[PDB]
Amino acid sequence: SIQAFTLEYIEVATERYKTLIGEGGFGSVYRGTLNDGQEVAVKVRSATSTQGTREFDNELNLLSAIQHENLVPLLGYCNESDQQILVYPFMSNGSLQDRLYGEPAKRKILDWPTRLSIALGAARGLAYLHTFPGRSVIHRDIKSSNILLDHSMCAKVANFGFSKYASLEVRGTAGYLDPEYYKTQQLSEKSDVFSFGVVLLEIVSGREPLNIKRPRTEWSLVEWATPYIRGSKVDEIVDPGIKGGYHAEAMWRVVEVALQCLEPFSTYRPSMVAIVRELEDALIIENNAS
Repeated sequence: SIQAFTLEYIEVATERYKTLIGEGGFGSVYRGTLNDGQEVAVKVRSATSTQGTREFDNELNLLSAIQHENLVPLLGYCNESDQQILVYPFMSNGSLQDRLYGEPAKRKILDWPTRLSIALGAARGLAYLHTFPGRSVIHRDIKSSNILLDHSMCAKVANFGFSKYASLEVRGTAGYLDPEYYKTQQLSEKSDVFSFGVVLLEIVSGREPLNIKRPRTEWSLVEWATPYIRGSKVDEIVDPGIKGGYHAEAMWRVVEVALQCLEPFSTYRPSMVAIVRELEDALIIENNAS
């Protein structure tokens, strides 16, 4: 069950917050270790994404109830001396972003069967959120750095600081934001589906969504890849490191799904439940490339 921690316990566990992993919605994340030796990621208070005890209480009740094999589980929390802290298990294989085009991608290549299994698991975690009993939970910042990988490379969707049960400002992450958002002023399940479509193109192509260091025609992954997909020239966008390591039909159905996720108008995008079923069939096909 979820554990309450004192601010002192978190101080020892993080060793004076020495080891910083990054910054998120809820705040900065530090690496820690519990008394039982469990490695944890410790997310501490950010001023802009915090209010008080009452607001943190509903967020805490939500995160505790969200349980699924493809979501990072909440292990514990600290609310003491005005510090709001969330404690998650440490995912030792990092993010999908790191494995595609970060530092680990320099040393080793994520093969296509592992990539397809990661897409399916991430889609299953997102579908669980969209069908959460009582009230659908929108992630609202889906992206490849928010898909973490455990020791067996199973995907776990992370980082629900922006999540909420289903004002105009900057939202999402550059490259992933629903193209209708400034016309609707709302993020919905179908906004999450658009962002997941970008993730699928990252998985297929090995490329980040935006890169001004590429030639101008290649600056944007979505805009670059869409004409090849529609022109039955999918091999032109596939990551060179996995060329020849994929079953043709498995790859075609994955990019077909990505293309529907990327539809500019929300009602044409599939549900996450429909995306799971397509990726499941694609994974079967790939496994039968004997």
